[PDB]
Amino acid sequence: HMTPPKAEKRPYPITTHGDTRVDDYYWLRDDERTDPQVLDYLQAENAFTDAALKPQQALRETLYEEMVARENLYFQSVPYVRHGYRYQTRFEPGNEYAIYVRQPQAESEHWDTLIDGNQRAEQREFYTLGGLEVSPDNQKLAVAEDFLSRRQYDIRFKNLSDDSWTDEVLENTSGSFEWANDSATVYYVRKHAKTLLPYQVYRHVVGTDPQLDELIYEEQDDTFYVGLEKTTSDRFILIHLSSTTTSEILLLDADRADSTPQMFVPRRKDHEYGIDHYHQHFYIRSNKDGKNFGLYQSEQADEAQWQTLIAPRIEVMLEGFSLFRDWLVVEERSEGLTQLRQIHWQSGEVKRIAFDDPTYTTWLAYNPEPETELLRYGYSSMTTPTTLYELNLDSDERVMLKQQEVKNFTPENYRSERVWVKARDGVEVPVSLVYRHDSFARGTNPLMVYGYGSYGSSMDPAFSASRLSLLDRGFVFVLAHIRGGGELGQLWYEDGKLFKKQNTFNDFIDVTEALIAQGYGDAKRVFAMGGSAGGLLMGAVINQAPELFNGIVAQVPFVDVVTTMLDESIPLTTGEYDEWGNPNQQAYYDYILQYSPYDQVKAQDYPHMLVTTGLHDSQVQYWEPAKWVAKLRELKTDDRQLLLYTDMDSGHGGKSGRFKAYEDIALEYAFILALAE
Repeated sequence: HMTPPKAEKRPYPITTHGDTRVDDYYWLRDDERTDPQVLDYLQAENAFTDAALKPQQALRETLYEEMVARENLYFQSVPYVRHGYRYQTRFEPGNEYAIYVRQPQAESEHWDTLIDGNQRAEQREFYTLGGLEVSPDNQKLAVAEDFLSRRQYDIRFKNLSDDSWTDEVLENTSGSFEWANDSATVYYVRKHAKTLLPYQVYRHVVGTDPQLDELIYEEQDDTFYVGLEKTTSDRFILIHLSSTTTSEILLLDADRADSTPQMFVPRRKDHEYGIDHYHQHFYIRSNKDGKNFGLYQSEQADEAQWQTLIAPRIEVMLEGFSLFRDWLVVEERSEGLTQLRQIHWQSGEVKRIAFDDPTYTTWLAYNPEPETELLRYGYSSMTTPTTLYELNLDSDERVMLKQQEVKNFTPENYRSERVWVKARDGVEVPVSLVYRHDSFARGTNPLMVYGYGSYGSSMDPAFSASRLSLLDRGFVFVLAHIRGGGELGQLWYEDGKLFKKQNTFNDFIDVTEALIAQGYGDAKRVFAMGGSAGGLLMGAVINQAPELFNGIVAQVPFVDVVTTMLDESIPLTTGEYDEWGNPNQQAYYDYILQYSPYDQVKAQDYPHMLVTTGLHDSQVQYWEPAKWVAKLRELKTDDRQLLLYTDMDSGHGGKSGRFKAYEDIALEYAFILALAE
């Protein structure tokens, strides 16, 4: 029926290494975001989307309502104890925002309000709590708040004696801060006034003019993120400097006046390390001897003094650790599963935490106090809603503390599987899938295949309540654990980035083909979704294997890869040379251009596609998807649905859009369900 919007073509040549690319829609980029012809194209496309999806209104309402109906309005967090006070977070169905309360540990009856987000947000357009921490002496509250939706956090201080606030604000912070042990001095991270990258550490006396704050450290290399931590011992505040590949940690004495940063181990390309301090020792997770990391103990900084506790293993990725009185607990990945292991400091006794599920995730949860035998850890699976457990490390007694509540849900209605796919290069790729038992008939069910596959981020198999809206309508939901993710450790990441990035896209295709070949789904009703770097995945896969998929959702997709990575004026570019490569080098230019989805759009049939972006935010810049849709409309040879939905919001005023996240999920799901009908 309806004529889609047609963006004006303004041929813009980009020549690199003697290769001229002509970009007809380069002009859709306006960094000021005011060019009225740019806004007219984005608005036209939104009106086209509104018009094309108008018949799906009833279905979007049905989906929205059943998704909100699964959720308990009245959420209370699991209380935790820190420095002799018990803390709970509370949500009331009335309230937009959480209320944070606390009470002395020996108290039951009365709870004091620490901060009520609804009250802080009064007469403001926007509110995000970026951080909250009481001082060691329990007398002052430090908070990092964004009232402007720019992820620039203001830090403010509350006297808990009388609920009065101090007069100063620390502005343009990352929201990362630590208390010195005097409960009077705080260290915080200031963002660059132009790039907004975190780059300076300041020392502030609470109550005083921030003009008086002392510059403690400035990072010269803006590929290095600057964060603050505090050791389990409380002895040190850590300046944690890291790029994608390289770390460096400086120590601030948390007990003494006028501390200056003490070098731990000077940065060395491809050495990633993180430390803690406890029982008068440093504990270091380091890749110095192996890509899968080891754990070391040291009395001093000197790398040559680091004693091996856990050697790097090819079959086991070491992800993180927690320190307790009698036990070390580590988080590891092996054979495509997450695992926890405990090791006794004195006996050397090793225990593994046991599960019985093919598709689950387990992780160390929040354990703020080390003088305990009680470990808190999380568990989730594709069939079991997210659970917090408390384990006695000595007795092995496992107690549930909290379950995610899911209304209108019977877990035995669903089944999950782990599937391994031999990829085209013979590498085994794990898959996690879930579906409703009573509607499953081999070869007949629609498939929804989800992937990400960048930065060594893992799409670990866990529970989703919103996913039940697909499962209860006959979908088989698939997580494809493709290379570039981290499910099989650092080498799984490195075999899906830089000059191996094409493995990500190949794995996604190989998994999809295998699941159809094996009878998990209907060959004619295969859907996929991915966002941001997962949208790069969607964009490459539909250029390379357009016939495989019925329909696609590509959220905020990274698709203009070569042009973006040639331009340091775009946020992210200077930090992503170690992900995609630097196309100022001919070798990277050719390797990236081969998959860059915007460049590889051809005159061929594409699947149905919904593409989303946002004007006023960031991440992937709005122009990449808008150029991609314009180019697809110009070249594609099919008559299928192609829609661009641009979020125009001033921001997302509701934490980050609570209602709105469910509205977006309803619109995407209705789009896909309408295609499967």
